[PDB]
Amino acid sequence: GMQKLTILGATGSIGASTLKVIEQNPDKFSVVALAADSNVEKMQQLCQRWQPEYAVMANKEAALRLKMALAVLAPNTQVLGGQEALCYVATLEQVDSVMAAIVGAAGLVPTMAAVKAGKRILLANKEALVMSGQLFIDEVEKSGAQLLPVDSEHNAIFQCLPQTVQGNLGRCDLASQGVSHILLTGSGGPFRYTDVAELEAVTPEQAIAHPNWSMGPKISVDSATMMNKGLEYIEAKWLFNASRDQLKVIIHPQSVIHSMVQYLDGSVLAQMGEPDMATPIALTLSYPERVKAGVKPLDFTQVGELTFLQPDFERYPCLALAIEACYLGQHATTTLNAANEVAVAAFLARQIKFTDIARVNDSVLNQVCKQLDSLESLLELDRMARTLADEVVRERA
Amino acid sequence: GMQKLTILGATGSIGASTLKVIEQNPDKFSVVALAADSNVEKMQQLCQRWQPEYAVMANKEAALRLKMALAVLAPNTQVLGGQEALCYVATLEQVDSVMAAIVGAAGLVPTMAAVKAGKRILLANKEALVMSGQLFIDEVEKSGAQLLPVDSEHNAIFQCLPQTVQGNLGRCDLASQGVSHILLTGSGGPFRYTDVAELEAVTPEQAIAHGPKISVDSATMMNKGLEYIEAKWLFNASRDQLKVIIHPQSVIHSMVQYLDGSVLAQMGEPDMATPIALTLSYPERVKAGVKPLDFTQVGELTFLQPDFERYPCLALAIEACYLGQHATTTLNAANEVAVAAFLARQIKFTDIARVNDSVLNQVCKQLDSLESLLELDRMARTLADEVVRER
Ligand SMILES: [Mn+2]
Ligand SMILES: [Mn+2]
Repeated sequence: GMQKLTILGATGSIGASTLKVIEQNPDKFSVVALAADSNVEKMQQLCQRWQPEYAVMANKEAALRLKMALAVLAPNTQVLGGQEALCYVATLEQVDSVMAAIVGAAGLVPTMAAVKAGKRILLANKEALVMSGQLFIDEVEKSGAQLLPVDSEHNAIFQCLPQTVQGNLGRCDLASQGVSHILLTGSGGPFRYTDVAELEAVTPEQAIAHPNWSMGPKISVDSATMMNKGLEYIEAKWLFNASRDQLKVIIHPQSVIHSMVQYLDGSVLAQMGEPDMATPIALTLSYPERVKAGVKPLDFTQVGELTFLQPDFERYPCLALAIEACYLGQHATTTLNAANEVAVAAFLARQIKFTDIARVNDSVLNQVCKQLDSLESLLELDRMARTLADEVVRERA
Repeated sequence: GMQKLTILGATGSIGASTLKVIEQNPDKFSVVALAADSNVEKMQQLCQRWQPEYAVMANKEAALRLKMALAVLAPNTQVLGGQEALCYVATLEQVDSVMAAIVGAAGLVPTMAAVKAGKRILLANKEALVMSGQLFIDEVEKSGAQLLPVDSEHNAIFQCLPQTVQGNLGRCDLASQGVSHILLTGSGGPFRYTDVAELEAVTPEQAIAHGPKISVDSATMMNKGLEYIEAKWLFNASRDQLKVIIHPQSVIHSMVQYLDGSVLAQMGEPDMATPIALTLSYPERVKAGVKPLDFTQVGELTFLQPDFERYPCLALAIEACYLGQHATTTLNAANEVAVAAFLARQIKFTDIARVNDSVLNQVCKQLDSLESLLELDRMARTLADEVVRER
């Protein structure tokens, strides 16, 4: 029957992709609420097109402007403001699924609320599992909330897993279902074939070069150091309940293959596709069925060659940090992520060298570790971590 | 749940890959019977190692020899002979699954026998579906026999498909489960990069490497065509739902394209124990004595759209596939003769497809049984014989 959605983070690209899939399947999906930050012009335009029952701006001043705009453009849309209103729409009774696409720490409480309300969670916020995986998984289990991952790699893994696993994320017994290991793939970044010696000198211009499809600058830098892959690793561990034996990382420079799973009998399954987030989003909407997504089928005439490389730690120390942190737990993953935000900004600011990103991470990470859990405890931790990082940036400058 | 097996075709490489999986899982599988043609030496060695309750040779003389041998090497084993004995072991009450790996037309009746008995069928005989797909699928439905495909490409496709489809082979509604395309892959054979003009001059020597007849079918991609035909029956696929991609490295074994843009592909080390293992273990998984895939060694993976001027046999097969059983039966019959002919040096490499095409045409210009279809096979071979001496 008809599926009711709330979309947290409707004015970004994840939101646009989600709405594209919805547009392609009018009978199947129905938008009950849309939520965003402070982009009123974009929101009003989306509310005119979609006429949702609710629209929310996190920013209360922005909510007032939208409210006035919509009084005629969308007279049946109730407009609300602030963090509490985000939780409100994420927990409505009639809502079946929630696209959790508000990014950063801002996204935690609203995402958690949907979780506690036992909703399907189309998880597109990194922080929930990077900062607070244990907490999220525990809550999911209490409420019966389904978790459907939107990140391209996690979604691909999910599709390469058998069904019994797919339905027991967070708690899955991989070995008992024949899964030897999960192979998390990534491109290796712009320095994938660059001599390690040369990394000291790298400019943000150089680190930023990417596929025609863009990324934000921070993310582009995390892709250069493979910190991005490390963060995906941490999330993967929680989504798929992966021991130190069960999760690996392979470099695949073309990114046609989006990740893979190695089974006990030697069989490997891999997911591939055109680089459009509507594919993975579509499955998070449709699971266990499939729907049109407005993505073209992959053309093997035009794919080019697919290859694989072995990462090494001299080239990608961040990845080692992340993996190490991953098995130390929430305090370490929280700490690493906080520190890395600062070091990347620092590098972009031309204050530090490219290779200084990992040093900062490492130092901060060490100190905190030498010394129950909540979203707030973790946010505080995040602040401490950022301060330590600031200090350290002063030194390496 | 100890699983009891009968292996039809135990002395070839499918038999050896099956037995390697069984060796790895002594707690779960059990060999009740082994059957083969006329390779006594290899049989007696396998019955010494496995001490099966029964052993069968299709050839009755071969059976007598084995019976003398096993009086010393497997005194407990009961040795039987002939086509009826093959059906007998394929239908035993205690047997859960039958590896159907006797090749050629010889394999039809015993494979059919297991089907009528409602057994799990680990299908490794091409002829059942190439010659008489509809019949098989119909019989499978009546008895509740499970069909599990062994061929590397079919097994990969199976893995790529969703579970509800997996459990409804022969009669699956692909489009209603989100499947747009099944992508049947193959290496393209030794002449994938060879200029078409040069095919006229090709020597059997050049058409051989790594089975002589089969090696030649790989060269012309008639082997792929036959796989295509089987794929159509296994997965209930229209021509549009079923496409062929050339993948020279054969790391990917075949793929499935979904509605939302997603593709699933199965890859692995080249060992038949992986697919066989799944046919044994489905829906669970077991060790197969195959290592995990080494991405250090895979090299580059690439892909090509096949050219039908390079591979006219493939077009014939594809055409033949949609025409029906009479056409598939005809084509396969003709191709045996043409290949033999080519090996004999009587015809050129490119003549293989001409023969096929002629025979096909004459028969086509014109209820079904295994026998009707075998007779057809005979007619087709004679027609093919005429067509040869004339070149
Ligand atoms: Mn990614
Ligand atoms: Mn093949």
